[PDB]
Amino acid sequence: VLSEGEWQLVLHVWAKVEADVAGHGQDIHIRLWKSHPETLEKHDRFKHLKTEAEMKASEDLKKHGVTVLTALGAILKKKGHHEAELKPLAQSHATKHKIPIKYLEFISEAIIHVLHSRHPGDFGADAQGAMNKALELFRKDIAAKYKELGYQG
Ligand code: HEM
Repeated sequence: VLSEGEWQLVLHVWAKVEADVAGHGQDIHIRLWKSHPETLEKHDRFKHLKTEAEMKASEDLKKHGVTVLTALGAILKKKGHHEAELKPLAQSHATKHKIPIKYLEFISEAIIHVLHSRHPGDFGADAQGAMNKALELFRKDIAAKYKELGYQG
């Protein structure tokens, strides 16, 4: 569990994300796919995007990033009290999309990279550690739900 101070650092940087959710979501996807191209294979639509400029020009991808960050933001704002929000996400990611926990590690890395790239003055070592803990809690709780659903992930 995170301390109150750690949650405040998480939500402080999250407020910066909320100034441009769409742009952050695009950058996170592009960073994830560049670092781990196998993840781009899970999007039947997005996997045919060939260049960074094509990725930025995709309204579908931009909309998807807002959907992703809206879901993650709603979870983070619960400060760990997120079972109701997390359960449907685990259901779809385990049973329909088949997303292994390691891919959630990859997107967590991309999130931290983009947040530090855009907001270094609000995302130093302490805030990075807090965000790392919050995303680790998210992944640990998702992994438990995966197992409950019969998916080892
Ligand atoms: C922070 C982690 C993530 C969050 C909050 C998140 C959230 C979402 C949401 C809200 C949706 C739409 C509703 C649904 O189907 O559940 C979605 C769909 C989907 N997600 Fe994720 N997701 C995450 C990570 C990933 C990763 C790492 C992958 C693949 C490597 C992935 C693959 C997909 C796919 C294939 C879909 C359905 C196709 C689409 O709607 O674009 N997700 N995700």
